[PDB]
Amino acid sequence: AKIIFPEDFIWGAATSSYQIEGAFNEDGKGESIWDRFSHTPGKIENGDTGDIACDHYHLYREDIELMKEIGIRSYRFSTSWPRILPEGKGRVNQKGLDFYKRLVDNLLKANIRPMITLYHWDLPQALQDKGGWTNRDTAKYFAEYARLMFEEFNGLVDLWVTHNEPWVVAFEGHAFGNHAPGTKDFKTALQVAHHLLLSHGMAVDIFREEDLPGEIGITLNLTPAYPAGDSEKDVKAASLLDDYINAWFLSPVFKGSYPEELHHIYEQNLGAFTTQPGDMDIISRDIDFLGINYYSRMVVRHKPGDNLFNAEVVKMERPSTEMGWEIYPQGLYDILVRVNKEYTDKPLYITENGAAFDDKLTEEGKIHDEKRINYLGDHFKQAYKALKDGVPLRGYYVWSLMDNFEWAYGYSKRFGLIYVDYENGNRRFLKDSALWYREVIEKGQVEA
Ligand code: NI
Repeated sequence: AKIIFPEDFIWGAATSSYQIEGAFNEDGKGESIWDRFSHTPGKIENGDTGDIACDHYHLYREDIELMKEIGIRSYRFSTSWPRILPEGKGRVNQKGLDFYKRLVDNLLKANIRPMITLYHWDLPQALQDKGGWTNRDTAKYFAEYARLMFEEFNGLVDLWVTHNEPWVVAFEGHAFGNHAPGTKDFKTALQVAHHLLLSHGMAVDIFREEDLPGEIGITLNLTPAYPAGDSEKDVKAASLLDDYINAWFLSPVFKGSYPEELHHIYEQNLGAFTTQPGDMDIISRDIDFLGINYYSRMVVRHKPGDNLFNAEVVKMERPSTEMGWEIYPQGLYDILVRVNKEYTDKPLYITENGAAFDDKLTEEGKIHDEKRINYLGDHFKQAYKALKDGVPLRGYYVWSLMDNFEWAYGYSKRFGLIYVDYENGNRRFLKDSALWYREVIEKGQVEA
């Protein structure tokens, strides 16, 4: 037919260390802020924790086989800093490294390509006991932990991602305080944001220095923003929102500056966050690819306004996912061709896209997840289009490989290609979407 992708397009799926591994205190692993946040009453839906999750730490071999079965060509996973360096610094917990050495090794022997995400949110709680990310030191320790892992997987691991979604880490975790470490101080969020960006660059410096065979990049969450009404008071009010999530990390990375309008209104109202001459040079070291997480677009309407933009986000009623996320596949086209136009020529990876539906497990272990199938197809076709015009899209990682711990929502939301029956064997069922996806990869083509 048509809509056939490059033959060596990297089709993959993604997970995260805290969300799937479990074994939270097992084998010398140290306490993370997510362990903390989790065991704090009132933080997670239904009082869920990552304490066991999918028991991936123990079932990883089964999981590779399940990957093999879906036929994915790359697997994006997160590497737990506290499990490897329990204090964040100092002594290396060997048994924790061995785990990932084992994982990688199965991945390679099954001809699946590892892409490792260095920091997927699970900061060691001992670093949080110094400032956490408001402490410059944390950036320095991140780099060292980054160095450790480069050295270890030198010949083995090919694609590296320093950070997953700095924006949310910063704002969700230190502004609105419904992610670890749970703080609520917009000022400290701005500082955290700056130190994440910093540590990123430091890591990419160490990368080049160590001279590992692969390519390094970073994963930002982009969400295009658009004006509700025709108002000029809306356009201006959406540009803000957009720069507040997107330009605010894109610019420092690719252009070596924060976005001035916002930079200025921040400093106006709150203070200055402490920079340090030559920081913006570290932040914008040359990288080899950008990684993009997309789920939806936002509609912004001017309306004063407890905040200072002074905007609000309009709930639509388009069809939506179980998270309440407006399904709107073309926005993904827009945003891909946009990053390419305004920010970088470097190759692009969709490192996260997917949706949660209200899955029902059939008595014979079947899960006919039609809605998911459609959602994936829709966004899959949009990527094809971006590909069909300028953009150097190299791969697409479906969130997620399996159902897992949806942070504050806990296990109430299932994003998997594989359905996970926690309460039972913690046993795994391939959804229809998984099997449908096996075909998209093999035949090399989706289908409208
Ligand atoms: Ni997620």
